Amino acid sequence: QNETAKRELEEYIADKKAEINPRYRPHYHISPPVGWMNDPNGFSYYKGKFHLFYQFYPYDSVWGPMHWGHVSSSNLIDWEHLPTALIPETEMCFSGGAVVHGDDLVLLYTGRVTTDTDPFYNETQYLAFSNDGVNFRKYEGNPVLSYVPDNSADFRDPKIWKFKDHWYVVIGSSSNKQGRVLLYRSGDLFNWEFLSVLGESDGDMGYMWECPDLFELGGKTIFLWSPQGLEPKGDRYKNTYQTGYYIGELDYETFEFKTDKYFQELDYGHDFYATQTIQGDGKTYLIGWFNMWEVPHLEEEDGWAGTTTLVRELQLIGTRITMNPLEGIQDLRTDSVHNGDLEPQQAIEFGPTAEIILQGCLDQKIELLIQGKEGGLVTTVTWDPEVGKVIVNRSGEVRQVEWVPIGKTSWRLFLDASSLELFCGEGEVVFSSRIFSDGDWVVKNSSPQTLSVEAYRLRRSVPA
Repeated sequence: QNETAKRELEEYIADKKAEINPRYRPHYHISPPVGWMNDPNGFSYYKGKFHLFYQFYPYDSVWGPMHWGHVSSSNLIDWEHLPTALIPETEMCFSGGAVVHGDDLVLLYTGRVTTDTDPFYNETQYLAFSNDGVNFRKYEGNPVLSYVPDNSADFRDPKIWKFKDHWYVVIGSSSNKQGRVLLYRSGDLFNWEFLSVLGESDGDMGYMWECPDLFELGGKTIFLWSPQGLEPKGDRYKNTYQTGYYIGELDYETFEFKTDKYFQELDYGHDFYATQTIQGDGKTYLIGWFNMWEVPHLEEEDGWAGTTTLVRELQLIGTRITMNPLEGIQDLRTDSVHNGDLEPQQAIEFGPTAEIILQGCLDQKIELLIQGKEGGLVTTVTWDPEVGKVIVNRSGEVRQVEWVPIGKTSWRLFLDASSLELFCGEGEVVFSSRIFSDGDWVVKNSSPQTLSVEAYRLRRSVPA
């Protein structure tokens, strides 16, 4: 590591931390200590802890030369900051994955370097190793993988896993303005063999395919990724860019991903993009970036931007990937704020944090009005039985979807200082949206019916 570049960053973070306006800072979602966060990177389990990295620009609350930020956790709820894992050099440290080989946590990340020809950048895959979970050194002969079909300038966001005697990687690319995902494998992490174009836009699925992922869930192969360039279609794909999946089967002999190419959005909210997953103890865990490209970030003027989502557990129920908060998120609960009937026009007061489990009759409208104790911007969460939709209206911008309950008809709602996560039913319908208002959360029953409501305040689990 360049010790001057390192120490200069450590003390820049240390100094700048007191200038961060705390008003929108999350209590129990990972935020950068200062400046800008996007895509989570290198989700991994190493010497008894979960590690997560993230696309990080230290010096401003907007995007810039890409670093990898770094946190760890014992329980996927409480997270502590570590020193910055990767600093840009000739290459910007773009998104990537992590695996444990032996004594080492290995990072596989995209290096973007500048050029003088129309693209003006090229992307190749770089390696870095740590033996202590803290210090990361780049491989002397980076990049290890440069070959991309049709010499596409786009070649990024590797996700690496081990299956038998090979490491496999899926990587995002484009060709002729059509998004695609590439599959490679290696016996040794340094030498990579191109296997196949695992998928490609037939014209309707966008021009670039970011943050790909591939894993087994409910006996099927999931292909999960963040396509760019879908057009809004009725209620769907209204965010700048999308995150969603195909269901199929990866054949490890032909390297074909057999699928009907039926696309589903994972999260129906305003501010969900770019995921990581990890598997252990028979569970599959997912986390995403809790923000969106090319839209206002109300926290930006406060000297920082972006959080992670809660970690979700995944299941495949019929054709739907369900998301639920961790089995032990209940440990965040401090004060019991409400239990039992919440009459029409009755409200509950929290601090900056809330967990609300509510039930109503689905034959009648359900509506919560969420706003700061000192007033300001409103978010409404609505069940409209006339159209059979859950509707999240964030300061006038609507996200909505048809809801057919799998089983449970209750909702579980998490508020943080500037965020909302609504888990409908058994997790088949989830909305993640950044929300901003003036002061501690007040939630009012706008329904024409009494609701049953179990509500808590939640303690902090992440740094300030």
